[PDB]
Order: sequence, then C-alpha cells, then structure tokens
Amino acid sequence: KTVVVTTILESPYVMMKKNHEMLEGNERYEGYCVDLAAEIAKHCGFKYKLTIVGDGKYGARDADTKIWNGMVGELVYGKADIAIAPLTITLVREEVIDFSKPFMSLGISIMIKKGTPIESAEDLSKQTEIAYGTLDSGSTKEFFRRSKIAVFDKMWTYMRSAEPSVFVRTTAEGVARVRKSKGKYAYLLESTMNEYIEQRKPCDTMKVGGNLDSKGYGIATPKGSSLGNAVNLAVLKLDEQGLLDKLKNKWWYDKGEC
Ligand SMILES: C=C(C)[C@H]1CN[C@H](C(=O)O)[C@H]1CC(=O)O
Repeated sequence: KTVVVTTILESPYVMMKKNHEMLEGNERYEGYCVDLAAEIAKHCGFKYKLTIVGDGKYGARDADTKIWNGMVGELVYGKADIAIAPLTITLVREEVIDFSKPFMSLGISIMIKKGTPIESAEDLSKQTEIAYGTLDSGSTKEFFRRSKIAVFDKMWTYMRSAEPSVFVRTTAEGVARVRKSKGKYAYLLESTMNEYIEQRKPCDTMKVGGNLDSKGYGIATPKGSSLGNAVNLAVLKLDEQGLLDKLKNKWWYDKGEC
C-alpha cells in the first residue's frame, strides 16, 4: 500500500513551503528530493508518505552500541521503506543498505568568503591564518579522518585539535561562520551544497579549487527490498531523459537569487 519514505530537511533538497502551515501531508514540502520522490513514485507505480527522520541524522553506526542512527537506521531496523535525501554513498553504508545508481554527482569542496586568498586544499594545509573545518559528523569529516594523502592528513591533523573547534554542526552554521569570519574561515563541504549557497543572497561566498574526491547521492532501500530494483531503474531512466539535470538546474539556478 503506502510506501514509507524517510527524508531530512536540507535546502534545497527538502524544505518547508512558505505556506506549509496551510498544507498537509506530502504537500507541505518542496525541493529537489521532493520532486525526485514524486518522479520515482510515478515511475515505479507506488503511493507514499514523506516523513522526516526522528533524530535528524543521516546514518552512522555508534562505536559503543554498534547501532545505526539517522535515515540509515530507519531502513536497517524497518522504520522506513526508502530514504530519498542527500545521503552520500559510502562503503560503510553500502555494507548495511542498498543504494541506487547516483542521482547526483558530488565531491568534497572548499567554500570561502569572496576575497579569501585560498584557492585549493594545498593552500589551506600550508597556512594557519585562515582556519578551516567540516561538519562535526558525516561523510566529509570521515574522509579526512581516514585519508592517507599527505595534504589531507595534514589538514586533519590541524582540524583535529584546533581551538576553538573548527567544526560546525549544520550546513547553515558552516555558512554563517564563513560569512562572519572576515575571510578567516574556510568551510569544507560537499560541492552540491557549495554550489547552492553560492546562488544565495547576499551572494558573498564561492567554491574554489577542484573537488577533493568523487562520489554521489543515492536513493537507499533496506537490503533485500523488492523496491531496490525498480527504484534503480527509475533513477537510470530519469537521468537518461535529462530530468535529473533539469531538476538540479531548477532548484540551484532557476530559483537562484544571485
Ligand atoms: C548535510 C549533511 C549532514 C550530509 C549530506 N551528505 C553527507 C552525508 O550523507 O554524510 C553530509 C555532509 C558532509 O558530510 O559534509
């Protein structure tokens, strides 16, 4: 009957419509992932309910209890049937849930306040005037923590014990710190979010340098789910038709402010 979809609020993937208080159910939300969910549902022929993950996390396994949290945990423990969000495809997550082909490509990137004399990862790792950090949890932080590359190992060694903490807890926090640090803070985040903010007033940030890696976001389903196959074929079809690009351009540029 009704497929239970777990997601999370993160602009411009899933946001509350300005008039949401007057709306109900699925109609309350808007965004790239909201449009994507509708497309996938239409293609696979299923009815569904969008729900916001309880703990507001993406997916990580606690080191003490070995229990998965976030949307990944909702799928592993049978709370939701599918997760449609900017959920990064990682080896650790791939071990416990299934991912469709990526619906969007991305790579860890650098966000600076316009005017900052930083152009790449090497630049940051060499100086100390301009501080830099990542989210206090998530795929990006983990990338630096386990990296074997000298430059990235150098950046992690710094970020690891920098004071005050160069880590932020949300994308908005990371952005504000950049906008408010007078060019003394660089925020390491996923290129997709970076490109998005760049099109947001007061248009004072920008992405610099190439991406530190290459990955993608995928629609996740619990392992053995008889939904996984259909969802993957739907993603492939929407991508072949150019709809995913059109969708990205819609929420990133057509609705841009800069
Ligand atoms: C917005 C958050 C916390 C997410 C989105 N994708 C990543 C993930 O799925 O881990 C996290 C970003 C990052 O790690 O920089």
